[PDB]
Amino acid sequence: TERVFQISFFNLPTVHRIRDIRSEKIGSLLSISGTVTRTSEVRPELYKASFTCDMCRAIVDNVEQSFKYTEPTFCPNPSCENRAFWTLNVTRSRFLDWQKVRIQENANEIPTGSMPRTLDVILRGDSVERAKPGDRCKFTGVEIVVPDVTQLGLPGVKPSSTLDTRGISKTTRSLGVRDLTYKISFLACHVISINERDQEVFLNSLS
Amino acid sequence: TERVFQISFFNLPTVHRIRDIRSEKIGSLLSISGTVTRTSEVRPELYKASFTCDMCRAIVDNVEQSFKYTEPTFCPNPSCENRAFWTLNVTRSRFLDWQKVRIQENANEIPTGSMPRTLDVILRGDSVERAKPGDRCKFTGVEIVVPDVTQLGLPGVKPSSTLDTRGISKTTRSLGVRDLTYKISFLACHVISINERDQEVFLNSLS
Ligand SMILES: Nc1ncnc2c1ncn2[C@@H]1O[C@H](COP(=O)(O)OP(=O)(O)OP(O)(O)=S)[C@@H](O)[C@H]1O
Ligand SMILES: Nc1ncnc2c1ncn2[C@@H]1O[C@H](COP(=O)(O)OP(=O)(O)OP(O)(O)=S)[C@@H](O)[C@H]1O
Ligand SMILES: [Zn+2]
Ligand SMILES: [Zn+2]
Repeated sequence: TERVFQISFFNLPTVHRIRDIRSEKIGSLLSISGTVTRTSEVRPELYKASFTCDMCRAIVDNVEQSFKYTEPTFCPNPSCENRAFWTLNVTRSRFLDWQKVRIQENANEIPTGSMPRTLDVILRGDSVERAKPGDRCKFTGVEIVVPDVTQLGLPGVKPSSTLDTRGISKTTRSLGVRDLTYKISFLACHVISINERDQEVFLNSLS
Repeated sequence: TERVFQISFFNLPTVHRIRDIRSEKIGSLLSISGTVTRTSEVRPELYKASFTCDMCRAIVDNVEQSFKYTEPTFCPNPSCENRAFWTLNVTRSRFLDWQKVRIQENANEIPTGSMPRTLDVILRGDSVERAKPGDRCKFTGVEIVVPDVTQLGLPGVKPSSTLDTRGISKTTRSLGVRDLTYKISFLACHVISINERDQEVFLNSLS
């Protein structure tokens, strides 16, 4: 259909630690480093979903799934005028390769008395399986946020969202309340570590 | 789309009276005669209906309506597998011209002491408006039967139909009972009587 392109930035001026990750840098390019502990099996991630409407059994395709399962809003046929009822058909959909790496802090980066921090890096596209457990790898990519329901019970005023009930024309319970609790994750577009059994291939690629 | 053709038989060897009409001749060509008393306004009759299925909003056309409103049995798309839920869309349908003539017995055909009999003749196609009240017209066409719910309370064993409940695989109320009471009507394909103000047109068509 269409080739998906992966822009892989690298050679950033600075490399950040896991504990240097802060919420100001959400959705920004940056490089981190860490020791890989666990890697997921590459798994298919819904990239361009196809949807079938229950009223109009047409097929709407190329529904871009940015970061989460998102049904469309308008049907292709003008008569249906439906927005909330759709079915995902998996064969007629498109997928990407997704691996979730877990990275601990390097042994030389852990502060005094503190315990190592862990981060969930998301490898996508051709960067999957480029990191294996034990290796110290540096990742370049986006610092993103993912839903974290475990923040319940934590101290503080956890953010929440409510639908705006003005300009709505009541006649004389429509809550729509969600929990805006997130945790910082990483989406890597480039992995480099910081099968050789053949002699000639080893000598060929060497200065 | 397609021209509808009217075969108009005439010049039958014998002409029947209204009281000579018997149930052996149902669905057979024959000629009657009678004095017209009432004629309907020409009305549109559903001839080739178009149906839209609620599941598959496709359009099935050329659904031949023989003598009564008949929905289809199989959808055009193989996936739907629906048979009982359809909607008739009137613009996308086809119609014929229908007039219902009422004809009494001729004054010379009424028996002794009896009262004149009346019959409802159905003119279709190009034969509409060919009979007007007062004229003694002879009709050629089919002796048909139409539902007659007024036969309730009449003496005798009125026929009825029940669904066959054998070979049905019960597991241990599905009545489907209908009234098979009909009355004899007539469907005329040819009308001849048994605007002239201009002199020349009158003399031209004359022996
Ligand atoms: N039920 C299982 N049977 C066998 N091996 C397993 C099983 N669960 C996990 N593993 C092993 O753990 C490795 C990690 O792959 P996954 O279990 O798919 O990923 P994961 O680290 O659990 O990440 P997520 O969060 O579940 S996507 C697998 O490749 C297997 O080697
Ligand atoms: N409500 C009415 N208003 C005016 N004229 C009427 C009315 N009803 C009947 N007529 C007259 O009666 C004539 C017969 O036409 P229809 O009433 O359509 O047919 P009909 O003889 O009642 O047959 P069916 O059985 O109803 S199809 C019309 O052409 C009018 O002249
Ligand atoms: Zn729709
Ligand atoms: Zn259907």
